[PDB]
Amino acid sequence: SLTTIPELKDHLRIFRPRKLTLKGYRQYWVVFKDTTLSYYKSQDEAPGDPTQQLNLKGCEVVPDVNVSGQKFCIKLLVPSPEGMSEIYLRCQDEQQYAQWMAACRLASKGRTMADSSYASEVQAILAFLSLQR
Repeated sequence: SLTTIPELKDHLRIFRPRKLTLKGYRQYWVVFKDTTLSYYKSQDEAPGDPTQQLNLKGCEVVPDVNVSGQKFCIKLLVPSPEGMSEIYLRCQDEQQYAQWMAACRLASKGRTMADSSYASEVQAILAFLSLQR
């Protein structure tokens, strides 16, 4: 009948290396559903004007972490028919990094946030971060 699917929605800071127009980290409104990440400039522009969307299934997920430096970065390496796209996500705190990273790591494997091991994945990441500090 009625079902409910989990999503992530928040503002993240994003950098795109190989976009040959100059642009560093911008705060965008970013939404994660199923195994696809979509980022937008503004909330009003959600959901049907995607500045960028990408299916993370099959991609490389590179953690880029320095807890003492308040660096919570996720590097997504997405293959394409014309080479690799890179998408760098910077989160605001440890909780946000844990949710967003758990989601990216599962999605890379084709598993969604509905998979029963997503919660233990978040909590596992939080533990990781908390013990480094």
